[PDB]
Amino acid sequence: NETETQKACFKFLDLTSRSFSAVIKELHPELLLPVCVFYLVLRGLDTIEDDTSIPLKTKEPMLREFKDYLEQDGWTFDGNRPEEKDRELLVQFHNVITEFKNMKPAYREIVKDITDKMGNGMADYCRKAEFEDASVKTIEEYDLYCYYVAGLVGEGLTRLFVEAEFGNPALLSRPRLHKSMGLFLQKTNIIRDVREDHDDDRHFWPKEIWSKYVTEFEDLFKPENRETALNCGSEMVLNALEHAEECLFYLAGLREQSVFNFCAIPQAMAIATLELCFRNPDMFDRNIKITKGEACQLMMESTQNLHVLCDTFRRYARRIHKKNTPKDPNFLKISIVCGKIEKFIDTIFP
Repeated sequence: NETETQKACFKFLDLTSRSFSAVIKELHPELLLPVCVFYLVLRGLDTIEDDTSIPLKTKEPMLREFKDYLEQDGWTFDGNRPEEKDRELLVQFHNVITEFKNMKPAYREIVKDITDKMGNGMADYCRKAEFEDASVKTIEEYDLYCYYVAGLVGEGLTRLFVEAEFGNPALLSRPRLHKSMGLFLQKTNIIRDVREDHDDDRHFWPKEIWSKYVTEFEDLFKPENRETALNCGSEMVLNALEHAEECLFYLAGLREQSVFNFCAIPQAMAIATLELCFRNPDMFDRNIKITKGEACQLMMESTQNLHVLCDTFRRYARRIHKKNTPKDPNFLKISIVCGKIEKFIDTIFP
């Protein structure tokens, strides 16, 4: 029998996550509510962090202390600007508190730890931004931002999977795997969203990459520089593709079907989106997405076994490989990373 607290949590998942609501709801019942809680806690954290109407003096303690708020029955927060999209999740956060405290203790420790590590990373960032530039300047900084977001989400999910025995324990002693899983998704989003992020004064592309192609970041969007813009996105795609093999190692450690589906679907969507963005000038003019018929095929190819998913990965590695052109200054490196992926899949599954 579903409680009203449970119904509220599932409702807010649907209102706050177009994509993940569907996969999360298919999860095995051992992790359905825990991952749902995990999602809403991080979503609540993000609703606070994104709201520029909350002054730093109020916001920074909320982010650092949020892990402790999960223990406070009936916790609520009405300080978001009235137009913040997800504000009502925090207004009604007491449903999340209830379901958090209903979780097995092992799950509560995982969620609270990640809330703690992420809240504090977010706080350190919001602080820097208020006083310094906080512009991503190096590839190292790029990877760190992604770790404090997607990497910690992957850490938490992995710890939940292993605790419930839905994933091989070795997934915890090789943390680059869940990091690559997370960074593959976030970097693909960062690549594809570059224009709309730029039109909201958000910039995540590291200068160590784009300054080799343009003088100022905004130059990427002028039609005069479309060719050098494509070369820039090409190196960004190259950088994301370097995670792809490790994403496959990770998927090979998953031992329960609904967990496999939950992890495989976004990864397949990511490589397909990277192949669409590669050498595609539209990426700089608008927000592009793979076609409906492609997305449908991918859902079927991601909800079976590792062999089928790897074949899908090999298919998109080959397409990128074929688009790759010698005029691109990243030509050799793109084809080498695609070859590594294809040859690795051929070795696992001739």
